[PDB]
Amino acid sequence: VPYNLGESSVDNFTLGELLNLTGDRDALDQLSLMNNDTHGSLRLREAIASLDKSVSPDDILVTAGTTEAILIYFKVRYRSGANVVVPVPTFHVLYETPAFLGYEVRYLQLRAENGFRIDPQELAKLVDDNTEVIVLNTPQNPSGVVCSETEIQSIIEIAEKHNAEILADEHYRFLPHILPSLYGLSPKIISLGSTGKCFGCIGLRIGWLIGNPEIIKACHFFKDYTTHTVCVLNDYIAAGVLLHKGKILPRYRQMIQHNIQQFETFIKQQRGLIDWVKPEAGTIAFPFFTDPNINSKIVAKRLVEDHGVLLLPGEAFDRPSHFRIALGVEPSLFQYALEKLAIVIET
Amino acid sequence: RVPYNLGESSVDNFTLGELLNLTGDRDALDQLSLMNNDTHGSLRLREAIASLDKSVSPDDILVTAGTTEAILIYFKVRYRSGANVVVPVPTFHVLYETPAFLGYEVRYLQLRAENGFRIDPQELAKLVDDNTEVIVLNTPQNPSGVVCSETEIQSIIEIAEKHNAEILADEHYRFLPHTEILPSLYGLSPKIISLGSTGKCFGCIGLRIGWLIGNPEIIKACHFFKDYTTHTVCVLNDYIAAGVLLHKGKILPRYRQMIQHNIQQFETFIKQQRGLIDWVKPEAGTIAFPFFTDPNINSKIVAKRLVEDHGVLLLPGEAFDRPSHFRIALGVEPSLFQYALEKLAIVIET
Ligand SMILES: [Mg+2]
Ligand SMILES: [Mg+2]
Ligand SMILES: [Mg+2]
Repeated sequence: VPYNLGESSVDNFTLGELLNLTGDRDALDQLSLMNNDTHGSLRLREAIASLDKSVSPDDILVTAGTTEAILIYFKVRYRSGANVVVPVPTFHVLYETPAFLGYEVRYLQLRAENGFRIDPQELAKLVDDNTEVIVLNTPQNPSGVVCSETEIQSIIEIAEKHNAEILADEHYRFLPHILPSLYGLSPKIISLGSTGKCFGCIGLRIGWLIGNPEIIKACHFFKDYTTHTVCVLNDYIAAGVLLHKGKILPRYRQMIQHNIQQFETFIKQQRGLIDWVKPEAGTIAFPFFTDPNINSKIVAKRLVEDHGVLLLPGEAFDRPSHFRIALGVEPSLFQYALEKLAIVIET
Repeated sequence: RVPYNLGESSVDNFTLGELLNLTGDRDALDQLSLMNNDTHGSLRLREAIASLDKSVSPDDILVTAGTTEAILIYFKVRYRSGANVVVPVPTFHVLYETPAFLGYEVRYLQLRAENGFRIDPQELAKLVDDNTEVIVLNTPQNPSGVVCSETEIQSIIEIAEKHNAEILADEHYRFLPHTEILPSLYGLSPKIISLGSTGKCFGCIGLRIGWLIGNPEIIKACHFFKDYTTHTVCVLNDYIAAGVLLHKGKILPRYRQMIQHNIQQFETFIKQQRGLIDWVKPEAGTIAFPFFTDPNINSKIVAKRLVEDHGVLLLPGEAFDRPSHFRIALGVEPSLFQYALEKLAIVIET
C-alpha cells in the first residue's frame, strides 16, 4: 500500500543514501566474506558500547536482529516449570517465543486508562521464584510510553527479590520525543538494542544483547544453532550508522514531532472521538476510539481498501478500540492518512 | 585466527570487492531499499535458486540466514513428542545437535571408512521406525566428501516412504563436483526437503544465505516460524547471493581447479607417506577426511603440534569421533595446501 502507517520502523534509507551519511562505502569492498567475529565485529561492539558508560565491548553479543537475541536468551534461561512475565500490549515475539520454548507466560495487562504504565503491586502479584524473566519493553511498542525511574526501580526490586532477570527491550531508546540504557542499573538486567527501527535500516538485520559474561557465553554458544554469525557487511554498515547517529536521528526526531503535533490537531478535530496516551519515545503511537462500540478492524479495513492507507488495528494487540500508527513517516503521508481517516470516521 | 587455517569447510573466501568484480552487482547495491526484504527471499534470488533444477520452482524456496537457520526451523516445525531423527555420522554437528536441543531422540548411523563412508540400506532400515520423522541425508558429505550413489538414494527413499519419514537433504556442496553442479535431490521423491547455500562453495560463507526447498505446506510452516528466528534476511546479502548464483560460471571453475590440484597434491602426499596416510577419496565438495593407518598416533596431538610449530590448522577427527582421521580443506590455494602437507610430514617424521 502506498500509505503504510502500520509498521514500527521509520522510513528506510536506500543503501546508497545510508553510505552517503556514514562514509563507509569505500571500506566495504575490502571487507572479507569469511565468517564475522562470532560476537560481532569489534567496530560494531565498540560503537554499541560507546552509547553507555555501563557497557563495555565485551558485554555485547551481536545477533541477526533482536528477534534472534530474544530467541537465544529465552532458550538459555529456560528450565522446566519456569514462567515469564510479559507486559502486554507489546511486540508479539516477546511472549510468543517464550511460549514456543515451553515457558508459562504470565501477562501483565497494560491499559490506556492507566497510561499503559506498570503498577508495581500488580507485577509483584505475577512474579514468583519460578519467574525467570520479566520482560521490560521501554520505550513501549505500540504505546510509546517510557517507564519512569521509579517504575524501573520498583521492577528492579521485585526482580532482585525473586532472582528474576529483566529483559529490557530498548529498541526505541534512540528516538526520545538518546535514552540511557538500563544495563547498568541492576545485575539482573539484560538489555536488547538494535539499529533497525530507529535509523531507517530495519533490513540490515542487526541487533544486540548486553549481559554479564555468563549469559553472553551461554547465548554465544546457542547462537551456533540459529544463524552462527551475522554478515560482516551488515555488521560494518550498522556500526557506521551508530557512529554517525547525529546525521540520522535528529532528522527522524523532527519528523516524529511534526507527526505528533499533526495527530494532536487531529485529536482536537475529532472532538473526543479519538484519544491517546501521548507517546514519550519511539516510532509509534497507540491511539484509540473513545467509543466502546466502534471496532478499529472495520475502520482500518475501509481505510486501506478505499484509500490505500494502512493502520495496524488494535486486535493485533488484543485492544480492539486501539490502532497503531507509524510516526516516522514523511509528515505529508501522515497528514494524508489522517485526512482519509477523518473521511472514514465521518461516514 | 591462525593464518594457515585448513580446518574449515568453506573455500577461500573473497573480499566483497573481489566478489562484486565477478558478479557485476556493485552499482545496483546503492539503489536497494533497506526496508524489510521479501520474507521468502527476493524473487531474484529464488528464481536464481530455482533455475538450478527443473524440479524446483521459485515458490518452493524459503531463503534463510544460512542453512543453520533452515535446519532449526525445519526440525522445529516437524517436531512432536516421541519423534526420532536418523542422522548418519560423522556429519555437520548442527544436523544432529539441533534436533537434540529440540527434544528429538537422535539415532546415529555410524558412517565408516572401511565401508567408504557409504550408507548401508540394511543398517538404515534397522534405525528407522514409525516414530522416525526425519532422515538426514548430507550429500556431498561433510567431512568425507562422499556422494551418495543412485542406488543408495533410492534405498533411503524406500525406507523413508515405507515409514513416512521425511528426508532432509543437505546439498550444501552440490556446487563442487570433482557436470557443472550435482543435481538436486528435491524432485526425486515427495518426502525430500532440500537445503542449499552459496556459502561453502562460492567463497562467501559470511553472507549468511541459505535456503530450504520443500512442498508448499512445509514452506508455509517454516516461513511462519522464521518470524521467531530472524524474520527476514538482509536485502543486500539476498541481492549479492543471487548474483553469485547467476554468475556461478565466473566463480566455481577457479575453486574446482584449486580442489583438484590439491586432491592431486594429497595423492602425491599419500604415496610419499608409503601407507601411513590413507583416505576415502572425496567425490565432491570442499573437504577431505584422510586418516592415519597407524592405530597408535592420535590425530589431535598431531594437529596440536602442527598448529603450534607451523601455524597450520587441521581439524582433528575427534571433532567427529574419528580419532585416526583429520579434516583438511581442499578449497585453499594449492601453494598453501602444499605448505601444509610439507609441514604435516615434518610433524609426522618426529
Ligand atoms: Mg561504554
Ligand atoms: Mg527462579
Ligand atoms: Mg527450476
